[PDB]
Amino acid sequence: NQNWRLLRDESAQLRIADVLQRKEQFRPLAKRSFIFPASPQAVWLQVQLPAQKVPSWLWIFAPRVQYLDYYLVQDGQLVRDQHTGESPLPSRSYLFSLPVDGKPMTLYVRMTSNHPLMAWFDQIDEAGLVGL
Amino acid sequence: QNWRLLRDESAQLRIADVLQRKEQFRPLAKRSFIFPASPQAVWLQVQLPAQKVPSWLWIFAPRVQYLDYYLVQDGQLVRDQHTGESRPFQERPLPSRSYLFSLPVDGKPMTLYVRMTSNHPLMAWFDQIDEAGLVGLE
Amino acid sequence: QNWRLLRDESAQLRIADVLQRKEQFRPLAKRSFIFPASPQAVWLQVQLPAQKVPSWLWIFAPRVQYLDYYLVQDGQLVRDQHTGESRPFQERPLPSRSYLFSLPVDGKPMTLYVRMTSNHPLMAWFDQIDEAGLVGLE
Amino acid sequence: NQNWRLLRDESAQLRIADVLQRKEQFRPLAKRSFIFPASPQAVWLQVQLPAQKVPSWLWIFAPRVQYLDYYLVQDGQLVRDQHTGESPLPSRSYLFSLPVDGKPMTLYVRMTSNHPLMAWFDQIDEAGLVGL
Repeated sequence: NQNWRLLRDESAQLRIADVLQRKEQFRPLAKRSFIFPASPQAVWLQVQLPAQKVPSWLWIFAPRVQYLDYYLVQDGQLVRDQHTGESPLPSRSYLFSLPVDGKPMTLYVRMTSNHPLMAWFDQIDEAGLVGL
Repeated sequence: QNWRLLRDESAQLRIADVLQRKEQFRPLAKRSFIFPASPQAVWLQVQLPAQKVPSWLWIFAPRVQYLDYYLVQDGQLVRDQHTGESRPFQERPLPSRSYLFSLPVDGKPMTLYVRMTSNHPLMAWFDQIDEAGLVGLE
Repeated sequence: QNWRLLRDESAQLRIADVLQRKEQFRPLAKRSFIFPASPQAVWLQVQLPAQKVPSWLWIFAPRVQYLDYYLVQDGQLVRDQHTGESRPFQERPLPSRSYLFSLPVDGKPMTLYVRMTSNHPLMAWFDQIDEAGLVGLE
Repeated sequence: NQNWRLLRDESAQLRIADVLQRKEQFRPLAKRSFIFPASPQAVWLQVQLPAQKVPSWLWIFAPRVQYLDYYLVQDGQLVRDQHTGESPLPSRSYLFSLPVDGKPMTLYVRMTSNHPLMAWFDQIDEAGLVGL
């Protein structure tokens, strides 16, 4: 029972455009984290969310991720894109604020790394974990 | 000027109107105002030259129910936000009630301690961040 | 490590104690935690090297009633704050619910508009500020 | 009926130590602003406040002030001191956060300028003007 699905792209060639054509390949998550042996795969997280009532963030904790790409889709078009990751930066968290605009949204996160790829992620709002 | 003000007692003017009334705005003596409870709408107009460095318009508007912001360039609406106390607060790169603690630049190591307690479930997210992560990226 | 944790189920340990129990703290896998509602006290311990640039410990602790922070150096208490939701929020250089609007650095002039409305008395303070005024000075 | 008093030091030689010995020379304010012809006087504002219950700031708006000196006294000793003023800075406001520590405090502000010295000042908290 979760809005959190995952796609492993062992080839690392999928771009956001490609991944939008591939939604039935995202598989469900039993839990909001993952861990994989160090490799050149791209891992894609897809988060399907309803329209938001209150300020929220996507929180991801992903140590040693070298490239983290974040995309926000509505509705079938790309509204925000940010490109970050460890690439003199002492943080390993990422927050992305989520718009309150009466619309559903999809988030996509691409992660790549030369180390074991792991991450934990949650939706949080000002009272904490969305869902209480 | 160049921080200016216009009172709309009708509460019914919109951005389109207020760009055709550019000159009805009266210069402020100081960068604040207070008016007794009324259904009026107050409009603020700020004219700025080109900018060399990051900067923000900061507005502290306690009890303002509807706040609407618009950035204009060449007579064009470039950005707009809508917030106020009767609406969701603006997006922020971090939750506005997060706690922040300045770490000293002083050539010495440091250890930090934080005790937390609650009668609701105990939950915290935390990290060390720099200027950029505090501000967001533009 | 080096972001570490210790659970005090008694809720009764104090800073003096927790410096004599340095090694009971267990390394975190990730920089957050959640525990079901209990009267325990959770202590966080963060070991940092000397610092070259401004930086902050950021803690987002929604529903935490009592939060206590201490900065230690050479085994000495250098700073301490006490806040949490059941206490006054920490001092901030600006009110934490102020609204901030990024002004673009783009070689062009700009005008800004803000509509405000309330059913309580109408009051706003505002200005254009830079990185330093946003952060305070150390 | 106000906690806001003023001292003109036409000589500009008073230091914070001197001004603490001179409290009966601060005269009351009819309103929370002032304006003087451009001159080399120092103007000192003294704000007497009770222990605070909630987060508050001292707000001062003082365009073209060249030196603004802020001091917070408790109880007879100087706890905070900041030295600012227009001296590439596009603001003309100053906020100073006020500690909530169950103690009264006195604020002192010294202002100097080569232009007409004016200022408006208020105590504000998260609901607005302290006093509503």
